[PDB]
Amino acid sequence: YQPTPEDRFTFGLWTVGWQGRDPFGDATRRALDPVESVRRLAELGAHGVTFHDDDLIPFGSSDSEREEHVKRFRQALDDTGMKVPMATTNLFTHPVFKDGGFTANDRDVRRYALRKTIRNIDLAVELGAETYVAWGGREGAESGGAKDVRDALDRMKEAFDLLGEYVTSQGYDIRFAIEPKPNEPRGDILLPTVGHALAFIERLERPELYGVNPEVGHEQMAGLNFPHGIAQALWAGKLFHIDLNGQNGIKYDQDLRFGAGDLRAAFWLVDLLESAGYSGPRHFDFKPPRTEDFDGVWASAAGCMRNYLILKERAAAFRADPEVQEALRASRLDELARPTAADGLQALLDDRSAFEEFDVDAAAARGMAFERLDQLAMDHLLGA
Amino acid sequence: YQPTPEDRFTFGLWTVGWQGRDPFGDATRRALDPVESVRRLAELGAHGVTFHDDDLIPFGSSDSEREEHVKRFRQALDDTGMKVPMATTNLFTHPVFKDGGFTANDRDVRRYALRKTIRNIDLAVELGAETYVAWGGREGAESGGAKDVRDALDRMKEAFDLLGEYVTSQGYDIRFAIEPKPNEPRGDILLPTVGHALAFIERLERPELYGVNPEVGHEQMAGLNFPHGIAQALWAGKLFHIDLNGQNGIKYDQDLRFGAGDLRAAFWLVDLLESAGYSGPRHFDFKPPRTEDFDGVWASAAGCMRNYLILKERAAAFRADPEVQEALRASRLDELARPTAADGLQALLDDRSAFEEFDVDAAAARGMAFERLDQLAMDHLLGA
Amino acid sequence: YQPTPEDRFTFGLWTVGWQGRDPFGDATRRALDPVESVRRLAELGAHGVTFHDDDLIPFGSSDSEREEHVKRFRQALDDTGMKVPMATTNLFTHPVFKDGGFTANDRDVRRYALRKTIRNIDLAVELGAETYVAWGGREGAESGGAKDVRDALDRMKEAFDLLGEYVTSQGYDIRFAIEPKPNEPRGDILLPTVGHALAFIERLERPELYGVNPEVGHEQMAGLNFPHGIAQALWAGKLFHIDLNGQNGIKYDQDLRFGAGDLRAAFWLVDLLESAGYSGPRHFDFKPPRTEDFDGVWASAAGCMRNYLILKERAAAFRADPEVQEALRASRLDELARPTAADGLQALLDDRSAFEEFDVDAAAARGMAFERLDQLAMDHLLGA
Amino acid sequence: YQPTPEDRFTFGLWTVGWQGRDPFGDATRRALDPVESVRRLAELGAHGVTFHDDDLIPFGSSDSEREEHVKRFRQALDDTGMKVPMATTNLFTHPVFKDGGFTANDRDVRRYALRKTIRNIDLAVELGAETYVAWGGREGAESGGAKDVRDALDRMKEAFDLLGEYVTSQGYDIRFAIEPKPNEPRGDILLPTVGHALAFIERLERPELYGVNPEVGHEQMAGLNFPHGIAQALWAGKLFHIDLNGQNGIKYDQDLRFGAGDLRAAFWLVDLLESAGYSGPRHFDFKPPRTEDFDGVWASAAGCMRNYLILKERAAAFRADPEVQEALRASRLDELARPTAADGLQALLDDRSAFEEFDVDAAAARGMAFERLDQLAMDHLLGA
Ligand SMILES: [Mg+2]
Ligand SMILES: [Mg+2]
Ligand SMILES: [Mg+2]
Ligand SMILES: [Mg+2]
Ligand SMILES: [Mg+2]
Ligand SMILES: [Mg+2]
Ligand SMILES: [Mg+2]
Ligand SMILES: [Mg+2]
Repeated sequence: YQPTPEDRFTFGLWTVGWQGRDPFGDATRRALDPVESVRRLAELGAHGVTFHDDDLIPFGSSDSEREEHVKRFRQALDDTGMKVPMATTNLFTHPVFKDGGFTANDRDVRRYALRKTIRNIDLAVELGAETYVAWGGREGAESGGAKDVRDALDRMKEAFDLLGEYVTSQGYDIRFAIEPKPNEPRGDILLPTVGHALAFIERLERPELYGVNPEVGHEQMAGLNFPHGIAQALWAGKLFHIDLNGQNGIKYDQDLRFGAGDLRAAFWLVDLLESAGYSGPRHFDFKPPRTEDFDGVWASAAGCMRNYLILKERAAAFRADPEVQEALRASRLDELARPTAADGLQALLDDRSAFEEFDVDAAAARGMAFERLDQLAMDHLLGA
Repeated sequence: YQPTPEDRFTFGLWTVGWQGRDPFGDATRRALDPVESVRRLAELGAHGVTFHDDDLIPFGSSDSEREEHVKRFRQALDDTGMKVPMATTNLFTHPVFKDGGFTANDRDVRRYALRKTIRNIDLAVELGAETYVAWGGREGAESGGAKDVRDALDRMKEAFDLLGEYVTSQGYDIRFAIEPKPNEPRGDILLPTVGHALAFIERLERPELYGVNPEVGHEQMAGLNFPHGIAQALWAGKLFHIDLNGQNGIKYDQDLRFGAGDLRAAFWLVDLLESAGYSGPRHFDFKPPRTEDFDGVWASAAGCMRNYLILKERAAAFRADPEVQEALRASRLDELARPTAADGLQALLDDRSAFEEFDVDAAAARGMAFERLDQLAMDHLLGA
Repeated sequence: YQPTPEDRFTFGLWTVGWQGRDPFGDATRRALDPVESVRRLAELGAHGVTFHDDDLIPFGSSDSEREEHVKRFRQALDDTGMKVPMATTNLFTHPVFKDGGFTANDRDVRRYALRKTIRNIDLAVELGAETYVAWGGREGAESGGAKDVRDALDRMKEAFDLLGEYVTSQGYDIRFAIEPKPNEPRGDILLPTVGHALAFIERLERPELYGVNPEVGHEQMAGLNFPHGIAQALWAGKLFHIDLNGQNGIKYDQDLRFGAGDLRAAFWLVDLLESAGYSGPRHFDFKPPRTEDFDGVWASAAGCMRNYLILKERAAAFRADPEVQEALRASRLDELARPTAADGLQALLDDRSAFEEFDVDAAAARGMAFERLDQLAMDHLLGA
Repeated sequence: YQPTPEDRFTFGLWTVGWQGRDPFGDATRRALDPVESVRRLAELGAHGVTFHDDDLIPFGSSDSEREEHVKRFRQALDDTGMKVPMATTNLFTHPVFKDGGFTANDRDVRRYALRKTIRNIDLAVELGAETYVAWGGREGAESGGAKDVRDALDRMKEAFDLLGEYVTSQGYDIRFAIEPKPNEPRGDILLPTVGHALAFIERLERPELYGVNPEVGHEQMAGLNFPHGIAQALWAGKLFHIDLNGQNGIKYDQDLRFGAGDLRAAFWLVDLLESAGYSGPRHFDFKPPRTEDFDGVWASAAGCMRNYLILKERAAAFRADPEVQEALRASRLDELARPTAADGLQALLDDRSAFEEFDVDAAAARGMAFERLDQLAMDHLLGA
């Protein structure tokens, strides 16, 4: 189960680089030099890395220091063959963003947030990134009167529209992906789920430039079915990028390694991505637990990729099995794929087999055979 | 705090009529005659009633029996002055719908589901309803392989598109509202939140005909902020109808009377509906607990309206208070309403006050004053 | 992976017999004759069956009808070799129990609840049951003023104390197990978790007669770690019985087949039960989904046992693996088993290696190696 | 609604002193000198302060520095009249505690954890504290194999037993209170709820020395009813201390000011504490949101006390109202307080009115009148 760069596994600098500071504890690990992270991830079989601006260039750095940091980074990429498919902006760590970036109540903060983003879009394009992610982690509220959400949505739309105008005017080939999260660090975060983000995109001036970057653990923080949500994003043509990790239910954002947390959900996610032919990066946004030393960090990162690859093999075996194909027909998955009324409205209304002469009791008595199908799925997942 | 029909409070027949059967217990109350419910609700100050087809006309009724039931209903409406602003279809109780109506795997069930709906749209228009609600309570799955969600979304779109074609072809003045719910009675339900429903509407052929009918308790079953979600629906121009009730957190759908459950959320909801000038019905989808006799049913229904009216008075007092208006300015709610960059992109990029000379430490040191504002809100809610 | 009666798998009559009525839908399956259920479960490899009084003897049955029903049941047990290890009382379905049985506000209902229980304890002993379960599903409240919980706990204690006096006075060899649940069908249920039930037992007059009967899905309805809770019950010597099923997170009680829901939790549960040598029944309290016909019911029941047996094999392989044993030592599980201060308090206080000369930075730098251990656990679960 | 020191409101140094570092952001406020916090809280009407060792004496401080810090603290207490009713140990911030203190897998860490605690018990007694709190925030796991929970419970018991031996041997008048939390910062924390902590205490060698210190938001992080849990702790005689704050549902630990979050739960909590005559401190463990400057910190702290006092007045008015007293009788709260069978077991068995001649249908038809009672409670809460 060995990864190759052709599997398109990517990692954020801030994942393996997380020093282990949590709300109640100090860091347990020294900081990693981004150049060291690039080399070590390349040795494990990764395809590329991602970054927030502030991960790569320390906040407040001089232009000269900024040049030096980018140059050393670019050399490690050249030395390893690693790519940078995605970048993003840190609009959440600095105290100035304590009430948000794009939807801060203070107008001068919103303007600064936009300028900070634009500078990193330029860098992202220079380094080859094809997706620019936005996680509005500070966009929200702890109390009801602090944020008029209609006004905040106007400001969020205004910011994204200005970014679309900028990339169009520069001629950049880059698309945006909004990353939803329901809460943490704000009591409630705006655009809390994949559905809310998808809905918001349709009100932007250039909707074609915007998709979603869903994260396993975030949708599970609302108790939602992550494969279902990904299916709706694919149906809408908006799955531009994805963040893979694990989460044990409705609690703080754990960012466990992929495969941890809800294992069956991970199986059904991989089944869907592979069946739909998703071609983008398989990005891991995870934190190696602070219990670990650096050997544990790399073991956790390796496990992310390993578990994707085991699940890929088991999902493929499931769909290839003639006994499963026959169970899918027994459960009428084939009929769900057929139109309800390709004959048209008037035909349906005149069809007495659809109402006047329909035997509801005979249809009702038919079992769906779903438990047999699901146990075949379980057997395949477990290799039994 | 006495309701009048001008407050536009409405109730479903199935609310005060709930007999108290739950997953673990038999009914505790006899069935109510819909004509009795109309008379009693009119005496309490309600404006109108809503219904599922099967609430009004028993399933399997003959055409003649159907005529008789509608006539007796219409007479109670004439006798009381009660209106019927909304109607809906029962696509969840009968065993035939056990895998869904619009997205059942069996094609003949989907066709029957559509014909059953169309028949009740005709009745709805005859009785004056201006909104037709769809709650796809059986649309979903307990297991991953049972439902290909992309195919199910194609079938859901196909059904709603056919309904839009029908109402257009008949010339009816009626709009559709989708009611989201995350789970129960299915393990996961399709279009689980307001955001997912809003996103789905934008892919229909005639999006103008479709909005949402959110329910307090349903969004709270995903741990989401209901006023925030309603703000996004209003921003999108899609809040066609609303279902008011109470819910204590993430658990089974309790359908408590409005004001019960999360009281502060109820305050912020009423503040928003009144400030935005929402003009539709204030519909209660609640269940009087099965501990109650019929006196308790009417006391619970009365409490729904009473609590809306107390919260309305307190929210109005909050917004009218000069001390609150001054706190809103101190927290820069006025600046959140102003454009970030009405001067345009090029101006922003050339503005050195927005980045090069912005003092982040001075902006960061400014308190938001949100706790003082929220305690003023609390004081107003509690009458202190 | 074929079950034998020596695996001690048991099923409640009400599980495979569930007709599929849920809050929003009618039954989808005909009722099963308990004699048919006993025969079919015996053919699948089950060891025994359990029952509520009202599952076996219809409520209101005459004494003569009661005799006939017990006789036919006993004959199926004799014909199949099936045992009845556990029984329980239905104190939740009938409307009289709408505010509880043992803690109903009405004193005459509490007295009836006790008499109904006592009658079935006699029957339970006659049929050989060694554990009597109590699930107080109606003991609780939807509102704060309806139930003084201190008074309700006095009444709960009074009821259980009287039952202990009864079984002692009759000389019966039977022990009680309390089954906790946090909510549903009441808004909040008394003794909501394993911890609360354990705490309550220590205040009874004869604590030795009482243990717990935890259920996978119930503890997961509070977001709690079920293996952890079972570990505390075993530590207390109180795990008298267990209910196995599956649950997808914090929502209504799904009662999925065992292995469904949180698969990793199921693995860690089986690892614990087998390592601790739990010797009681492996009882499944599950509902075959209402989508299923009777073939699906038996397929779901079979899957319960199958999944226990696959997980048993994988957990045994995990603990037998020398590479895992070495990882357990690397993570110092061996040191967690050793006393902290068997040398005593005075020794510890005089030990300068424990404080004055302890190198906190050297201890802090040691990795715990937990991610490597967990990936070995994952590899074993998946057969990789 | 002005607080006095006789209302026994207390605050932890770490509450108003929280600098605003969260998982995703830097501090927004400078550190507060504990002497300044004591003076400012005394001016607001507080009765006292609490502390972790590391809040008062910086970790690694020399003995001489330790003396100086305690002396300056003691002078502010003398100058203000503030008391120190409770103290606790920080066994969670330093990296050495990354796998726990009392239940760390490393034996030398467990020994250090005990020595660190003992040193602060001595200081606590010197400063007058009557309760010593333990929050085992690092006691737990992110993965199943990392912690054998039976062994960890043996180590937890061993630690608490040694602390009881120490305080007995020194002759100290101090009692212990365990503070439960279900998760955060560990994926699952041992003794996750009030019930689990109560159960664990009964296995200690000197149970009389140990109670609980429940926290509003922690029990609500498991979706549990906090007043119910407090009622069970009072019933057990174990409510030694309480932590008051607010929490919006099942998510990260928000530590909002008291009254925020679930307002009705706060009303029912205050009703219970006052009715039961709880005489200990009303301690606030809350965090002023990081959006706030120092004026906002003190406004948030003031709001904690204000909201307790408003709720106290409304709960007293509720219980004093003759119309409520009559509703309580109508709902048979008086009968819930009466014994079920003070006549004894034999009497109950011979009483044909309890079973043979009991009219279940007549009892079942009686309404409980709970909705009328609850609306009277709502009316009183809102001042209507
Ligand atoms: Mg995350
Ligand atoms: Mg992410
Ligand atoms: Mg509902
Ligand atoms: Mg509704
Ligand atoms: Mg259950
Ligand atoms: Mg059970
Ligand atoms: Mg807390
Ligand atoms: Mg606390």
